Amino acid sequence: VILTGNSSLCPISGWAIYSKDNGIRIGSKGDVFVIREPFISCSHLECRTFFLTQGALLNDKHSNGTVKDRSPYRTLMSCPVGEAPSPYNSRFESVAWSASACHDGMGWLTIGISGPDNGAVAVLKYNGIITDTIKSWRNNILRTQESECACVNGSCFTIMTDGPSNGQASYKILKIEKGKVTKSIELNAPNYHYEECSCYPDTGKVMCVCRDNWHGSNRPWVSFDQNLDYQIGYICSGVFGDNPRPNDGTGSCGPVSSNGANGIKGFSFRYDNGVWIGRTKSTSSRSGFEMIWDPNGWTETDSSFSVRQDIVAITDWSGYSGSFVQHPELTGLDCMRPCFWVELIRGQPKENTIWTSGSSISFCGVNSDTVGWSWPDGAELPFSI
Amino acid sequence: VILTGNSSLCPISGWAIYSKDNGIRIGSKGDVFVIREPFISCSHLECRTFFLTQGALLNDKHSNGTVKDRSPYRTLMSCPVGEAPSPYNSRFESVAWSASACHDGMGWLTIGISGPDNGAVAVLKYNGIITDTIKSWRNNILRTQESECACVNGSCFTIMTDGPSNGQASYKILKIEKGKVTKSIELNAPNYHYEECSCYPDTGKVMCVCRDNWHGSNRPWVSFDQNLDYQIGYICSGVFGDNPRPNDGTGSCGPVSSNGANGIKGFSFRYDNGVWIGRTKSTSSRSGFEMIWDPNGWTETDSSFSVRQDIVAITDWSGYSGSFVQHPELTGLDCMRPCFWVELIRGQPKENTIWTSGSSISFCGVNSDTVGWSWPDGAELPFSI
Amino acid sequence: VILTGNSSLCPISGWAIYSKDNGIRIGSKGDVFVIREPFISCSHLECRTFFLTQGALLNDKHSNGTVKDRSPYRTLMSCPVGEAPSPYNSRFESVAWSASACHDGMGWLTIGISGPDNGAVAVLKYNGIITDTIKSWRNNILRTQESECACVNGSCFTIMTDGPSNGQASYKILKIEKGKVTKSIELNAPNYHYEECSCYPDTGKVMCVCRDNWHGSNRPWVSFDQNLDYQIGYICSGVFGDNPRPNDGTGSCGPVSSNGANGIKGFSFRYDNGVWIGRTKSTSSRSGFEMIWDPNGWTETDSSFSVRQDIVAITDWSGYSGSFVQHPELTGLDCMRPCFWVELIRGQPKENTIWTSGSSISFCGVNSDTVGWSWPDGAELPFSI
Amino acid sequence: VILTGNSSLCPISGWAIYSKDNGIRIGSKGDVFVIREPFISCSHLECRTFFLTQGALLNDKHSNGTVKDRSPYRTLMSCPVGEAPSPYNSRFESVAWSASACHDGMGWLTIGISGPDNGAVAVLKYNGIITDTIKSWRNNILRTQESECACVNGSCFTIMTDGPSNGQASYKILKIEKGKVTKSIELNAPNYHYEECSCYPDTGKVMCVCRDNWHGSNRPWVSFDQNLDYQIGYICSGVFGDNPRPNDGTGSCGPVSSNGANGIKGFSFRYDNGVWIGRTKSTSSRSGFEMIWDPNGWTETDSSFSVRQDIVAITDWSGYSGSFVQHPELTGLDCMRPCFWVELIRGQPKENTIWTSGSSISFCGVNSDTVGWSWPDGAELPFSI
Ligand SMILES: *[C@@H]1O[C@H](CO)[C@@H](O[C@@H]2O[C@H](CO)[C@@H](O[C@H]3O[C@H](CO)[C@@H](O)[C@H](O[C@H]4O[C@H](CO)[C@@H](O)[C@H](O)[C@@H]4O)[C@@H]3O)[C@H](O)[C@H]2NC(C)=O)[C@H](O)[C@H]1NC(C)=O
Ligand SMILES: *[C@@H]1O[C@H](CO)[C@@H](O[C@@H]2O[C@H](CO)[C@@H](O[C@H]3O[C@H](CO)[C@@H](O)[C@H](O[C@H]4O[C@H](CO)[C@@H](O)[C@H](O)[C@@H]4O)[C@@H]3O)[C@H](O)[C@H]2NC(C)=O)[C@H](O)[C@H]1NC(C)=O
Ligand SMILES: *[C@@H]1O[C@H](CO)[C@@H](O)[C@H](O)[C@H]1NC(C)=O
Ligand SMILES: *[C@@H]1O[C@H](CO)[C@@H](O)[C@H](O)[C@H]1NC(C)=O
Ligand SMILES: [Ca+2]
Ligand SMILES: [Ca+2]
Ligand SMILES: [Ca+2]
Ligand SMILES: [Ca+2]
Ligand SMILES: [Ca+2]
Ligand SMILES: [Ca+2]
Ligand SMILES: [Ca+2]
Ligand SMILES: [Ca+2]
Ligand SMILES: [Ca+2]
Repeated sequence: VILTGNSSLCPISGWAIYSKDNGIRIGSKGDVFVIREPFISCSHLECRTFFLTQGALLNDKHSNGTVKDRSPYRTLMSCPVGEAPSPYNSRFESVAWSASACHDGMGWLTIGISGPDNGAVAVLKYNGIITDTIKSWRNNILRTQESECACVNGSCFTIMTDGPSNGQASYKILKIEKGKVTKSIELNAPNYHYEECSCYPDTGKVMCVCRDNWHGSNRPWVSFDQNLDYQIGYICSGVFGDNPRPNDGTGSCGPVSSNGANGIKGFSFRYDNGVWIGRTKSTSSRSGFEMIWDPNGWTETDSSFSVRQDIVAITDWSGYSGSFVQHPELTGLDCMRPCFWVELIRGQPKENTIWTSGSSISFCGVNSDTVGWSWPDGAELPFSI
Repeated sequence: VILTGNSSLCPISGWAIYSKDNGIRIGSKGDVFVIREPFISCSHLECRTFFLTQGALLNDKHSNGTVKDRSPYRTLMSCPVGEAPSPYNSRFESVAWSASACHDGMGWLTIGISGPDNGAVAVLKYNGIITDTIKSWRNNILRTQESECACVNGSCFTIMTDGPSNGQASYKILKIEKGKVTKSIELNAPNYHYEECSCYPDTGKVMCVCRDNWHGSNRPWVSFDQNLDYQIGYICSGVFGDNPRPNDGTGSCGPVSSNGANGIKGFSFRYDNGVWIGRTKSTSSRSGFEMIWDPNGWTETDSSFSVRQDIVAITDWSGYSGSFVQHPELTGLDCMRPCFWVELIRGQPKENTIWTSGSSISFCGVNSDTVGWSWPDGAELPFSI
Repeated sequence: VILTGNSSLCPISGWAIYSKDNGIRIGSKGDVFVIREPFISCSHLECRTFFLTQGALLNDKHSNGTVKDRSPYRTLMSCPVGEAPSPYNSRFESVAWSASACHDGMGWLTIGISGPDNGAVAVLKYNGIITDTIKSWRNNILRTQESECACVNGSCFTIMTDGPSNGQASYKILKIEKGKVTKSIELNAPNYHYEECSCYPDTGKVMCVCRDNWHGSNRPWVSFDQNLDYQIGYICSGVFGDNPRPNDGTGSCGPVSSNGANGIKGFSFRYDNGVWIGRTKSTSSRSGFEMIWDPNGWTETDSSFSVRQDIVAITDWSGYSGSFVQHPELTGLDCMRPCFWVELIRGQPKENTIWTSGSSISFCGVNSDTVGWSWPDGAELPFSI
Repeated sequence: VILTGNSSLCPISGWAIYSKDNGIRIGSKGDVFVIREPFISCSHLECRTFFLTQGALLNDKHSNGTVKDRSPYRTLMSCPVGEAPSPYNSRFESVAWSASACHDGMGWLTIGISGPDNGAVAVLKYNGIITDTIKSWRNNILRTQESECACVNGSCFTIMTDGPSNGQASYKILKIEKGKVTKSIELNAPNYHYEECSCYPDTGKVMCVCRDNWHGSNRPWVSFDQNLDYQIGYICSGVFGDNPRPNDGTGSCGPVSSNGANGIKGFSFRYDNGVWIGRTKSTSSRSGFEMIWDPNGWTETDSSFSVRQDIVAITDWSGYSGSFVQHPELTGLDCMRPCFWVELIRGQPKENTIWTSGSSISFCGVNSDTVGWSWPDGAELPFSI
């Protein structure tokens, strides 16, 4: 079965909780990896949590977070959804300090980038076998989504960036077939900035909503078809999606400069001219999380919206978030089901531990009754080491 | 295979021991979850122990019981029968502080309720994919069986309660097909109280034996067909089934008010006008466990009975108990085999630890020789943390 | 595939090492069960180590060996051959303080005996489902092989004893089909004593070599066909097989009274009128292990033998041992392959620890070059707890 | 599927990183074996890391290295590629202090040598069942590759050595079919020394590149067809491959005596008259690792080469290395893909711990962009015990 990716997003009214791994609470006693970016992705049969570890465990000296983000120890691993990430239940995927993965209906594509800042190489694997490599073309931290790539009709698609994180960089869409890059195109996107894209399939095409780290407090997006014919823009809503950001106000269909530098990985789902935005509750801190339905927020610049669903209270830490979908081949539905995950970051810099790790929660969009609450990390810091 | 559920309960003379997990003894050293309600449910292929954890391990500070029962950390997980519940051998099922699960012959249905007390939502999954949600209709702690739902002819059935635990509440039967609620009905049950139902299939219908927490020291029951045409009553026997309860005496076919407030999850099996009652040995404490065959105990109020089989000595702690069955599709038999599990609760409030957990034992009904004994938890408390 | 069991034992010249689990060395740090009787048994696809645990781990207070042997905590579990027995890699089989198991080509038969000394019940399971029970018929510690039962042509066979361990008892052969006892017969064996039988299939029949705990320092045997037509005797060799025993000398075809009380589980393989005897090296202590080929030792009473192969040095602890076979269905050979396991007992009474546990080694008989050595337990006692 | 082994080595330009297990970093906290020789071998379906352990974990007294290398505790185990080797994720293979393994397309062959120095025996298993044994013919430490054997057209091939490690010894090629030795031949190799061969299939034949521990600082090789018709030589390049070795200079097609005694397990791949050499960066210490393409280095003695790719910095410890391939049956390619693993040795004798262990990295040859870097072990020594 190759996933067709021809269905449109399911009608939904809210988000039902799908998983919670309690990774950090468990790792207080058990043998649990220090991780970041616990992104979920699914096949036609099952869903997995992928994550990066520095190959060190919680409550151990090697968790010391003074290690560079881009270290030769960092690996992409995966485990079943909702389980603490341990060396006893986790599969090895790739050596990587930046990553993506996705399933085409027949096999897993994993992308793991390692190597030096001035010449990083993405290693592509299909079913665990190396199938291609892509080397840095600007010699400045080649990097990718940190969430699932999107697959449509036997090809999978991702976005890579190379260049400054605080100025204009270079952005490419990649089309990958059975692990081999068969087409790419560079975005002609002066004055845009794309990092950490959350990309999903929709009606035979792909939509990516990303992080502008340079000068936008709204999120950039890029959409494209199977030929890589693309469109670009920013989400117009004055309900700003990045962190940090200003208070809600008048939005822009280009980058909103106020509080624009820096950011956080996030996602949104487009429905017609409306948008579901996932975002932190705080405008300044990685605290809280909420889903907002703004029925004209993709294309209109007002700050009005119609629904807010609480996910994590502003008094609790949140973190990266990303989209994942469940295809009809998996669910039996006739539409593409949107879901998202949230990383709940504990430790440095906000808290007095030697380490930084995340646990995770995830939700799927449903057209049935839901409720807002807070499902935070719950660990009591610090630990013993 | 869909399980037909048309067979009648097997003839039995007693109970043979099926499993014992020694979870707490093992958790003295190993990495074992703090758990409650270790209920068993089976498919046509295998049996699993489902349970709720606070996402915390024994011998760790996060096991501190002062965590509310209905926390955002609580999850429904499952592991193979008879194994200590560890993060290294347990599958994640649902985020949940009250739960049920059962298999229809084709896939697992799990029901996990989380959210706030005033608006809890049951997330239903079939084969791990969200298929439906049910929101609180009385805004007062929507809650369910804490043991296996019952499946007959491709539909599965459960009971949910919403409302006070110390007065009249609202009780609904749900009919669920491939994880979708296809029918429900509210019980017209003034003066009844239903919590924590133990429900099993028998001859194409379902029988549930429950807990009256309001004003009954005998157990309420509800039985229904596939259309949800129901009957209700209380077990008539003067061999009282709840805990606490009075000394055995004259029963009632309605709620027995003496020592009626409070209670414990339990079960019973009806055979004609007779009943197999599982109950604690103490009338005041959650201590001991025994099976009693009262050949007229379903419909008659005398305190006479004919067989007692010891399961746990009165000098050892017991706890919740529930029914599970093994269908002909699993066993090759021509009848529905009754089994039960018992939770052996250690820690608070009866013991001086920061935590409360249970281990489990289980037994199956056989028409061959058996013996009474005591198979208690066996852990020596307190632990280190 | 049902195993035919019609082949005769393979011609062999010696024993090649098959496994070593290093369980106790590993359990110095890892989470490893305290176990006894690590017996191996195989299907047509794989081999497993079965074992009894008190549901406690090494380096923990619950390993305190003052617990009765026959406790309600004892369980029969299994794990893959050669792996340390941990709660993370072990399957639960049965609640049991005496056990046997074997595979008929279609499913696993497990037999676990629990309950009180005066009324123990063996629970039989086939594919994990209870299929029969057998209750004590002399009310005096019903007990069985502690090694694999033997299967021939769709039936499996075992020996149970009930009665004194220091005088005449009662011995029965059981024939079991898909987990159900279909025939049994009591041995007419005045002045014999049978415990802890090691039974293997050979040419459509079964041979058991056992432990006389009453008054024999040679080993009793019983052989029988599928109808339970049986023969009994003792191994005639003056190379005495039990522990304790006298120095080698003139044997007897009945029980050898010198040093006859007490014993150890062991095994031997009959070839024509000759015998391979596995035995401790010490006549008085459970120390060392060796395989002896005595070409007339089944029926002749001299103390001459022709081959000795060292297995464990006399300076290292040994313990229980038993036979297992690999059938043609597994191996592809045209003969029945004999193997054996040895339990290497550490701790009490010989050593200053609170616990007693065994690790294991195993060997298979080959007709190719082999070597004698010592493969002892290797743990450094005591541990920390 | 039997692997044909008829394809030729893939064209490559460099090495892409395939795995890194961080075993020692993880073992600082988790339950991880002390291991050596973590060699990779693949089937038509998956790849595994095989290794030898002393049956002891990191951070435990049993890791005390003073245990002889050739102990009765040493076992060959395997785990998935890239996972820390733990008792909870590792399969038992053989009792062994020297080993090989490889898959023929239908099943795993493992070879494990144990026993005394004067009479060691190789136990061969196919699909885990003993199929043959080979006893020492010179009575002086029978020993084998410590990396994967090579399979071609349903036969698998290995090299064993028996005799001195510091003078002339005896070297045999074995041809093994379904775990049975069907042919062997002794190398007529006066003045050669072969240990620890790294052997791979190429165009229906096998090439082995080995370690001369007697008097060669270049590497000996032996190649042979399916009939065991062989050729022998040494790698001619003045880019010397062993450790220790002299500075690069004029090579020889026979053993280079300068710094020739001692050595390290390593590998090289022949392409026409050229060679990819993997070697330590230091000439005196087991430090660093690099791949060197010398386009005439198989047959010509100059010290010129054309490509160097860094793998481990000279400031970090390396260790043994070996070849493994991925056959077309696994990859879908039309050529035989070369890969290699490196063992990163920590502890004694270079570091102040009681133990010695390695972690691993591995790379596969690709004809696409790659990059040099350093991917060292990363553990901070000493540990607690
Ligand atoms: C398991 O959970 C239990 C419930 O949370 C814990 O019990 C609680 O422990 C805390 C200690 O932090 C205690 O807090 C208050 O104790 C005093 C009230 O009786 C009060 O004087 C304290 O106030 C002082 O200290 C705090 C610092 O935390 C300052 O903010 C104040 O300014 C002041 O200096 C404090 O508020 C709780 O009373 C107690 N709760 C209950 C319900 O008993 C257990 O400690 C925990 N067990 C384990 C083993 O960890
Ligand atoms: C890892 O293994 C190493 C090798 O086994 C250990 O080193 C050995 O430690 C032992 C201590 O038991 C030591 O034993 C002898 O030490 C003296 C010789 O130099 C000698 O005086 C001792 O004799 C005395 O003590 C013994 C009791 O054991 C009595 O029998 C005697 O009567 C006398 O009172 C003793 O024989 C070894 O010398 C030493 N071996 C070597 C080769 O250096 C390490 O201890 C171990 N490391 C860890 C961390 O455990
Ligand atoms: C962590 O690493 C940094 C940099 O190497 C060092 O300065 C610091 O002391 C370390 N902290 C701990 C707790 O080991
Ligand atoms: C073990 O148990 C016995 C009997 O209960 C007791 O006497 C002894 O003190 C215990 N030992 C330890 C170390 O706990
Ligand atoms: Ca920004
Ligand atoms: Ca709007
Ligand atoms: Ca009550
Ligand atoms: Ca009655
Ligand atoms: Ca531990
Ligand atoms: Ca005896
Ligand atoms: Ca003789
Ligand atoms: Ca050398
Ligand atoms: Ca050259």
